[PDB]
Amino acid sequence: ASIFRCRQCGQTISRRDWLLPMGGDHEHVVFNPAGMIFRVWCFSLAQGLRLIGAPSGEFSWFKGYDWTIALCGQCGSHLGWHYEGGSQPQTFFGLIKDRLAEGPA
Ligand SMILES: O=C1CC[C@H](CS(=O)(=O)c2ccccc2)C(=O)N1
Ligand SMILES: [Zn+2]
Repeated sequence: ASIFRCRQCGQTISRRDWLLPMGGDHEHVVFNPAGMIFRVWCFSLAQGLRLIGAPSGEFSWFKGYDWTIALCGQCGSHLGWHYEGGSQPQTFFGLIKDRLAEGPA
């Protein structure tokens, strides 16, 4: 259990090796303005995503970061967000834990 794939289609997304403890934890439980709760895992790196639109700072869960919606590049499932425009690090991924499947390389 070291690779993360899209739960809907099996697209390769990320690795346990690429987890990032942002503010001391890789897990952040957050809500959007529509009151939806997400258990977000922070990754330094991800692949197989498609980033939609241009970055926004509105309602960012991470101070100093703008977000873009990250879809599965294969099936279009909403897997989380790319964060940019910040510092240490400049960029990272917040992926919704329950939309990933963990398994062998
Ligand atoms: O750090 C973040 C990521 C984005 C998220 C909003 S969202 O991606 O849920 C969304 C997008 C467009 C219309 C409604 C809601 C949020 O509140 N905070
Ligand atoms: Zn997918």
